[PDB]
Amino acid sequence: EDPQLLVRVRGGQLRGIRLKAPGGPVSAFLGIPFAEPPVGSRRFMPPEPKRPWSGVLDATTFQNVCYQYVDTLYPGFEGTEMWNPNRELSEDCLYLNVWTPYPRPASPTPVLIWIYGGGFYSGAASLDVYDGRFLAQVEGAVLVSMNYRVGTFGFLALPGSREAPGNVGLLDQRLALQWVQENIAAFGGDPMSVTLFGESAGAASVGMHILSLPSRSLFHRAVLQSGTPNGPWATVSAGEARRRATLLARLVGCNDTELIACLRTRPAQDLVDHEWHVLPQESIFRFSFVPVVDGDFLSDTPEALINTGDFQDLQVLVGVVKDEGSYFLVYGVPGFSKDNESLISRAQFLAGVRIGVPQASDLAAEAVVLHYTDWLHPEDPTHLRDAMSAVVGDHNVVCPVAQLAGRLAAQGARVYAYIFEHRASTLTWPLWMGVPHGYEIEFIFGLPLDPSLNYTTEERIFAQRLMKYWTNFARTGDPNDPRDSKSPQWPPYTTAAQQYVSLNLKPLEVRRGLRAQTCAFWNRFLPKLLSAT
Amino acid sequence: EGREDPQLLVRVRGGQLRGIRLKAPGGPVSAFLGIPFAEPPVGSRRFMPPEPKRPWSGVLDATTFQNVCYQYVDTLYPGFEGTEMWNPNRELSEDCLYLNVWTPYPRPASPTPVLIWIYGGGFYSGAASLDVYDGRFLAQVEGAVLVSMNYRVGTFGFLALPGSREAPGNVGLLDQRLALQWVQENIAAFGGDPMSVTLFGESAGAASVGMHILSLPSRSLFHRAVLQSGTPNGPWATVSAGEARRRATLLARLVGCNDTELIACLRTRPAQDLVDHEWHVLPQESIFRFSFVPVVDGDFLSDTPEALINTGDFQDLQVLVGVVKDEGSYFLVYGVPGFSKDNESLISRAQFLAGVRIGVPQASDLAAEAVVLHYTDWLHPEDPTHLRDAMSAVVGDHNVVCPVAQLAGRLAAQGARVYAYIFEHRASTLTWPLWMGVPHGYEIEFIFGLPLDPSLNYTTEERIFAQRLMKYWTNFARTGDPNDPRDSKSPQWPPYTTAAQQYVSLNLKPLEVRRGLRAQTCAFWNRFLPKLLSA
Ligand SMILES: CCN(CC)CCNS(=O)(=O)c1ccccc1F
Ligand SMILES: CCN(CC)CCNS(=O)(=O)c1ccccc1F
Ligand SMILES: *[C@@H]1O[C@H](CO)[C@@H](O)[C@H](O)[C@H]1NC(C)=O
Ligand SMILES: *[C@@H]1O[C@H](CO)[C@@H](O)[C@H](O)[C@H]1NC(C)=O
Ligand SMILES: *[C@H]1O[C@H](CO)[C@@H](O)[C@H](O)[C@H]1NC(C)=O
Repeated sequence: EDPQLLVRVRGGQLRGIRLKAPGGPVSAFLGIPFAEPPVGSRRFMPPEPKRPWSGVLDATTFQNVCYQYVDTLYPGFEGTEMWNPNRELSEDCLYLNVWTPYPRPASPTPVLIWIYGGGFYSGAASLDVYDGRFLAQVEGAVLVSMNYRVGTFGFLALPGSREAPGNVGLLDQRLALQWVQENIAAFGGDPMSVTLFGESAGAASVGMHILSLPSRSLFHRAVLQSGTPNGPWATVSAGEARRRATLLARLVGCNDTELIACLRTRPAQDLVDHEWHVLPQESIFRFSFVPVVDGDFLSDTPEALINTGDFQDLQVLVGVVKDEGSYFLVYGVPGFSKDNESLISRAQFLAGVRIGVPQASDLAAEAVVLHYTDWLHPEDPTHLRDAMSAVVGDHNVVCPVAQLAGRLAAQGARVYAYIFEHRASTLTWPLWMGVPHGYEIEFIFGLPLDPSLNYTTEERIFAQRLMKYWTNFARTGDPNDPRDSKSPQWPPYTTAAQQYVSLNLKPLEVRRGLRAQTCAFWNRFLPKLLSAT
Repeated sequence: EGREDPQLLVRVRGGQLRGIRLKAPGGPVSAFLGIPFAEPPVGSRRFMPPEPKRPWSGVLDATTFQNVCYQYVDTLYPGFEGTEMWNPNRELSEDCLYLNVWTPYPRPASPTPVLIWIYGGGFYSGAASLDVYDGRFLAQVEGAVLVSMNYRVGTFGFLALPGSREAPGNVGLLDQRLALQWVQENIAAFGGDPMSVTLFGESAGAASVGMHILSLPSRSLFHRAVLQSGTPNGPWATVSAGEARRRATLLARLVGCNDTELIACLRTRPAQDLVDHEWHVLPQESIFRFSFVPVVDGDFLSDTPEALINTGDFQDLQVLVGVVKDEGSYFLVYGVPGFSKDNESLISRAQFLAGVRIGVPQASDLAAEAVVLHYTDWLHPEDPTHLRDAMSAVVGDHNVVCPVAQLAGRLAAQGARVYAYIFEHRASTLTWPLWMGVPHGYEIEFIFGLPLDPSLNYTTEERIFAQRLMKYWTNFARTGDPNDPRDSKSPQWPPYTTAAQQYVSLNLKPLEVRRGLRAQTCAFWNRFLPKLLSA
């Protein structure tokens, strides 16, 4: 019985496992229950604290993945399968994971808490890309990741109802945050230095904890990678949420109480089978069951809340990858595929815009086409292809990120912004997709340090730089290495100067204006245009 | 005659003329100035189509410029060369339908290509007698036969009650046309070739040239065309019949006046009374908008110029079009608060938003917002220097650059041979401040070859530049191609096409080929803006 792997938390004793990282051992405590299993009458319900247990709970292995849709686009293809569930699916899935250095830290150590993405319909803390052993070993970090309910199980809402109030997946996240406050000291973590970080829907989740009062005592700093609470996909109105929930009910043979009672009788896969039939338009980068603006978890729209808050106590690191939109084109836009260069016609570009901007009126669509067309070469297939990616990337990620950065900075927050531009040498997607949504993550987590993965020696060094930025931020609220010069320094993002840095193999380069002209179009003009219809 | 210069005596259809021997720097030229081409459009003839000049007896003296058509005189900067150079330099009169002819001395023995200049001035002003339109240099250096005519402007030339007999509209354009017909009949007497006639004009004159391209009865009267900083399409060059009627009746009201009775009352009014009130009839506070302009009538123009350049077969057409570097700047000091020739005109964001409403008076709030969105530098949204230059760009692109780009692309798509330029040289002699750059109208002195005048103090390099441009223009007039065939050495000027969109830069450096005439920005003005107005 290794006493380094034996921990007492409030619920009882745990036994972890000594894992090997390339440079030494780490302590891993995997599959710790933080909630009562949300099964049976508990489906759609807020999470309840896990009851205490007897003896020593085995925490040597990952627990089940929250029940979710599984991707079938490219079966066997690593580019897609890397995101697919790597453990059995179950509604019994509210478990978290803790990596610490071996042996347990001598002094209280800053905690990083990872919240996975996956469009609020998918994801798991057990994925190889979220492996916290490298950060734990190299940077001495205490890293936590939790599973949270996704899809209908996490976000089906009949706003106002008792039995499906909505946002329970976010409440799963919050309960794990509370668990960290109560228990992390036993692992050598400092509950007074907690940094949330996440990507895509996980970044949006991080943003919603910033905007939700009861979450504010649970962390001190935040990193939002390629995702925001504001924007076109991260939330729905109460009316649209109810609309989608009732439609789904009808589809599966089902007042709120009776409707939800019937839904709870249905096998999990029946719900998943019909998850995608409730979207109002044919679209991409749009998800059926996402957080709802209810007046509860969120007192108002994220756009409203980031515009009025006092965020002076907040430090935030936000950024995007070079090609945010490319991943999504192969999943719905005719003409795109990972198996060719996806050179498209102008008719295909126009068709793609209606799909990429599903809420657009004819005039709004024309405006987007006008902005992104190269009028010198308006029929060039290479430009039209890359512009289609830009439309989806800017609309859904880059410009909402720029807006969040600008808004938070204006309201007194300390903001650092980045663009991640390095394409992994081991990338399995074709060249035209560039640096796609999600492909900075393997570097932040230090996967190039894994000798079995065949990253270049430059990529190993690049990864260590990023781990240092991230952990320095967690420690200080400042990614800058507090012992360096001639670097150059990573300056805070401001509304005026709008400074951000490029993250690639080259040293930091300071740039100004995050797609400033283009994002002014998306953030300022487009809503006017939709309002006028 | 008998004791006079026998080389200055010429007969035309109306009778005998006596011209004058002028000195140009390289030698003498023949000038026949103030030749009447119409009966004076006075009294009962006011607002009426011109009637051909009835033959006169004896030898008419054609040695001096004639009257300027009655018009508003500019008062913004008294005694300032920058404005006064455009002001009338002869007596203002409704008796103003006269034309001028410059030829080599002695007159060419073989038929010589003819250039016909049509002045601009927003259809409310201008004269063929201005020093910047002096035809002696083109005549002497290039051997050109150059003709320029006065045409009625303002109410006198363009007040219209569409459908009426007594004020049918577009009579200023009919004046121009009558002059073209005069050239067809008489220019051979001067050594000119009526089978090789090239029209050129700037601003409203360029728009006029475009009207003649689009009007059927003008089409046998010329063979090639040059449009400098002006087009028949666009927001200022024409008004609808309903708006022309609206403006005419309002003007009538303002001077104390059934169309026949209204026009009859208008004819009793002193010329100056019409001028004193002509600027009170614009529907909005604006710049680059003129009260009395050509009207879309179904007659002179069978449809809007926009429709006409979209459906025509223009295979027979060779056309040279272009713009200057800073089309918008001149207009800012005349209507937008914060702008002046006497300071650097750095403006606030509030002054920029207000200027946009004035520079785009037809715009709804949403359209104006779109313009502001497009022209703002969102990295420095309140930078006064950028806002000032952006305001200029808004006015220049909207009124000139993008209508020119549209005209070039449309005509080329319909089969025409198009050559396009941007003129980027600022004269060393320019009296306007530096922030205005190369303003509307300031390529003209170079085309006409004024730098060749020793007394004007242009640089040696500017003299050479001027001679280059005169060659481009006369080559085009002669052949429909501005390039010199014997010079395969010097950079070639390629035709503008929709596919490649090639145009050249005109400056002190050799020709440089560029592609896309403000492609993104003009796509906004030409394609999107109209959609936005409709919604
Ligand atoms: C979490 C990183 N992410 C980065 C792409 C991969 C995971 N899938 S997804 O939800 O984003 C998604 C979107 C569209 C189509 C399929 C799909 F899985
Ligand atoms: C014909 C050359 N043009 C080139 C500028 C100078 C003549 N003035 S204008 O009609 O264009 C004009 C416009 C606005 C305000 C005053 C004004 F005279
Ligand atoms: C790429 O692949 C898809 C499906 O495989 C196809 O529809 C598309 O036409 C291809 N692109 C080409 C042929 O340019
Ligand atoms: C320049 O002059 C104009 C006209 O007098 C005035 O409106 C403007 O405020 C002046 N600008 C500056 C910076 O002095
Ligand atoms: C140029 O020559 C001299 C400069 O010394 C001056 O007297 C004359 O007025 C100038 N001419 C013009 C048109 O500026």
